[PDB]
Amino acid sequence: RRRVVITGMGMLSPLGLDVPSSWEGILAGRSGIAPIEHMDLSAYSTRFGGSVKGFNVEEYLSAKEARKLDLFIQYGLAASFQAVRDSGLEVTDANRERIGVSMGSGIGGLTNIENNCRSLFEQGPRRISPFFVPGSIINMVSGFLSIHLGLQGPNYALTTACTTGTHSIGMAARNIAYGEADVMVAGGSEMAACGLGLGGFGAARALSTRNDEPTRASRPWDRDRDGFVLSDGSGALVLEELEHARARGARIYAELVGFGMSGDAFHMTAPPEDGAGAARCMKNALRDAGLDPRQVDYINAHGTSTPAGDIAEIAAVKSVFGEHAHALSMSSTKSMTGHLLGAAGAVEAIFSVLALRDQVAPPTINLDNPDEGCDLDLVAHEAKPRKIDVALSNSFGFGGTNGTLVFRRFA
Amino acid sequence: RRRVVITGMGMLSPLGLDVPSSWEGILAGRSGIAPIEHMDLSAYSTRFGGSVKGFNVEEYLSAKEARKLDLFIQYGLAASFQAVRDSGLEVTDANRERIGVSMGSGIGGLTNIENNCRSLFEQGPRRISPFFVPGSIINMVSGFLSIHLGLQGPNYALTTACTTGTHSIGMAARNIAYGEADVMVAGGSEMAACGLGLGGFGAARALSTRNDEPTRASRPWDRDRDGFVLSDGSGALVLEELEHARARGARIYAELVGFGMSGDAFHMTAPPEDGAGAARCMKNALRDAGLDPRQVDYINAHGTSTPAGDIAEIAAVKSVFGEHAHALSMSSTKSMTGHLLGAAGAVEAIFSVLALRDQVAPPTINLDNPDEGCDLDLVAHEAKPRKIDVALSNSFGFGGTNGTLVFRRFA
Ligand SMILES: O=C(Nc1cccc(C(=O)O)c1O)c1ccccc1
Ligand SMILES: O=C(Nc1cccc(C(=O)O)c1O)c1ccccc1
Ligand SMILES: [K+]
Ligand SMILES: [K+]
Ligand SMILES: [Mg+2]
Ligand SMILES: [Mg+2]
Repeated sequence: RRRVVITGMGMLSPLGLDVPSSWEGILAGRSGIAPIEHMDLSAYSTRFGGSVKGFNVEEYLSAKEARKLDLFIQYGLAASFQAVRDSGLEVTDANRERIGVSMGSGIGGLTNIENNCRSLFEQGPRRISPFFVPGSIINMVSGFLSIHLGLQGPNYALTTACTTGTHSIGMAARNIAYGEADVMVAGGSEMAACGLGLGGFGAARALSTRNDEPTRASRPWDRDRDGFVLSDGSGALVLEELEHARARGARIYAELVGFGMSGDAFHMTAPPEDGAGAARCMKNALRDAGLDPRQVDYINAHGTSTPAGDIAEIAAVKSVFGEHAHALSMSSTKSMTGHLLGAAGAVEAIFSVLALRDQVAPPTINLDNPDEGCDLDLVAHEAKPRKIDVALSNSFGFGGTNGTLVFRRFA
Repeated sequence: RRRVVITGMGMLSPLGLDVPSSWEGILAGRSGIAPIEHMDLSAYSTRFGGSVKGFNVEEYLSAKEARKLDLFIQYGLAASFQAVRDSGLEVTDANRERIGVSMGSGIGGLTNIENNCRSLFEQGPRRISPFFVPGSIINMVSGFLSIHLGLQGPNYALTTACTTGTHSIGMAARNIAYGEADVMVAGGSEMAACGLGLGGFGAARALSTRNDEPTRASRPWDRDRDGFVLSDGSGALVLEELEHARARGARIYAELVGFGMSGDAFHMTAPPEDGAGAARCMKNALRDAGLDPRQVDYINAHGTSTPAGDIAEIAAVKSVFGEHAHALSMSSTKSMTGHLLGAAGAVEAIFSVLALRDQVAPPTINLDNPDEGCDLDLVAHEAKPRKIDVALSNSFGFGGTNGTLVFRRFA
């Protein structure tokens, strides 16, 4: 098993059109949530969310290449191209077989699907776009990235709702550790803010309806939370074998030392109150990393601002970490970004690596009145400079699908 | 790295509602393709496909449980429950943490998506079903299976178009080899025969339009092929660590010895004419298995009945296998079943294991006039009893995403 490091990163989020802009918002405690302007939601129960603002796909692709592609693919490609540029890696005939891709999505091309269904119902099947299928199916992020950059290694795509970006990064790391690849571009992307998306989640009563104050909507572990905030964007990491990164003089942000999974096997959307599945997942990830719970300094929580979800994670952290639960810092950056679904674990793995780089825990904004038992250091309200040698990122997603990543300062 | 064996299998296909019925059709050279009766396609350019005929979800779930679920989830669960029953494994508090799930889908709940879009456009967002999202998103096969059986191990879902079932099985095997699990239920499911699906693929000109003779439509490597046939169904395998299977006295069908991946990085739907990516994938899988190409007896091809696709695989087999390309037998069971997309690699991994069990290569039906260079033993027309110690199953899917599995008689 070879060591795996992070050498490039890329992002579109509700806080910015790249990583440094996003992270500057994060550390300032800025909200990226606002009334949605890209469509008319006056008929809907939730009318706000986390949108990517001012994205120009022409920075990344020709007009010819871009018109075929759903926004979730456009966003995954943007993050991907940023991460490859940031890495400095040169792709050649000598290494292309050894560079793969694993970009995922929770729901994929819902906008294109809705628009092609309109054509179908109103006009007939021959009005469907000839690019509908390739521009909309989930594995075409990985497909198009590999074609655009000539990447010939392992090529696949995860779809695990809120855990997508976490699993994608973890499994890509396993590719590298196993010797299937030397480099992987991994992460996720999502653009589910169409009528079907907001309508669908609203019908399931999953979303906050705090339409009067959108920036106060996402409030993880706060007694007045009322559901998650739907957000859009992408994240991508360049994962690299350690000897390969060193031989080319790559800048190394951090090491990816552990990856853990479990299933709650409990309920379609609420975890058990004791967070038993989440606990097993975190332990699995710590043990994969060869770390004791006392070695953990920062956790970037799943923390979506849901009743059952948020408290289960508090219970799970207490179970795993014992008295040390009170020494570590845990925060939910979803307090500012909302829930990017398939891209959540990607952008949050980035925020974890950057907490390492900058020695600072990002805040949980809006944490005005912590609920019963929510008495840990949840970094309420403002960023906390502190020693961080080891950072976790948790994703405890729809269906009870759990993943945890463990990153460490590189030495 | 621990050894991984196959101890149970399950399926819905166009040939049958379980594995033995399907396989009996396969060995008889029966076509499962017919005009579609479940919806009116008189407005469409392709009006036939491979449908699951006479499925009764009540054999598997209560009416309450089933009404929430898209057919692709119903089908994945059916195959899954069959495979667990076939395995004989008892799930307990002692082993549940060690049993996981990886069921995938290429497109997922397209029928539910279309129906909820109608409600949206005609009536408004509050008419969307409250079960739309959990009953339609791809990871809910794995989610619902884990909740129904209490499976607490690794829980995730692949989405890689035609390669989905292959990757799902391969990666699940890696879980077991790595020690993340002792048992995985793996495979895929698909029900893309709605208006959006047939319309979408027809707009992309991907489908045969041989409406006058549907059973003659799917004709891999035949000079008069004109596109793939869309088919529905599911497959699932119970994968198990070898010591665990032996300790309980499990019946072992075969061993899963290798798994390989690559990306063509060439084109959104056509592979390169020389099948260079497919060759690398097969070599990767053989090398993972510690096998020489001369040890291969049977290949269950990708062979979807497309111009570019089918010939690339012939070129790739010649490249990898040299003169031995003429000694092995290769067939495309899609000649009878059509292309089950995300379920293709699952049902075809099953057919590969059964070729091992029964010492017989299934036929490529309709192979009347083999195209230029298609001069291998493609098992044209009728089944061929022969020695088979090692069987490959290939999936060379949309975006250039390739996967190969290697199974061997167990000793
Ligand atoms: O498209 C970008 N970069 C890019 C695209 C394809 C390949 C590379 C590469 O370095 O190999 C790249 O940097 C890009 C555009 C805007 C901001 C950052 C990266
Ligand atoms: O539902 C089936 N079986 C089933 C469902 C849930 C658990 C088990 C089990 O053995 O643990 C099972 O066999 C079933 C139904 C028809 C045909 C084959 C299996
Ligand atoms: K997280
Ligand atoms: K196959
Ligand atoms: Mg560059
Ligand atoms: Mg049983």
